[PDB]
Amino acid sequence: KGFNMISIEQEKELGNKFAVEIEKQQQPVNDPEVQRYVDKVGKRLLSGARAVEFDYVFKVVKDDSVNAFAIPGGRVYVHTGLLKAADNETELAGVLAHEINHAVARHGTRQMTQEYGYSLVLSLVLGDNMLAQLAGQLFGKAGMMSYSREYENQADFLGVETMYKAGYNPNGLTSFFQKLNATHPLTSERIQRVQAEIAKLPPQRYLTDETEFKKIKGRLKLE
Ligand SMILES: [Zn+2]
Repeated sequence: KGFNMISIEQEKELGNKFAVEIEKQQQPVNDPEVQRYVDKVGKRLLSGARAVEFDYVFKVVKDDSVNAFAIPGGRVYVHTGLLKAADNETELAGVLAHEINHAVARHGTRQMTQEYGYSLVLSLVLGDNMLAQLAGQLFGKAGMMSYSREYENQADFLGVETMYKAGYNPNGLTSFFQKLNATHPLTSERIQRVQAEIAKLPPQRYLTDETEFKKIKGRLKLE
């Protein structure tokens, strides 16, 4: 169960390599305004996180599927489809806060190390074509990085805290899920755990300025 973990510095390098490989199959958004907006919400959430140990980069990708995913080394990809599906900035932030916390807790590199072993992960770091196999399998359009129940719970727990500290209503993620119904599996357990975490916080009115969100969403539906 225990394993040798690569260093923060080594993971920065792993992320660099994954990023360039993953991006070969993506169509980027090259819209400074959309870029600026996602950067802002991401930066705001990071101010609420427990540890910011990477220079986080938020990349918006042209893809109608509803997804966001962190890769090793603090790089978070956000699909245009997610931005278009979100009803408000709070929903968007809820999804982003969960993914940021997978990065904060180093879940990607932990899961890869438990699955493949330290030697393989270290070899990715050093670049010993294996890196290309893994990019596709973990992070491509049919690719499932899949996190243990424990890591999902951690990302949920931290995401509620992150949202709260950043001044967003922590119900954002579950609200997004409800709207969607009207691989990060939203199980009975996760709903119960998230509701309990939210229940422990002081009741308060969450203030939002949806100006920028509505502008950006508007621009994306034009594409
Ligand atoms: Zn997750």
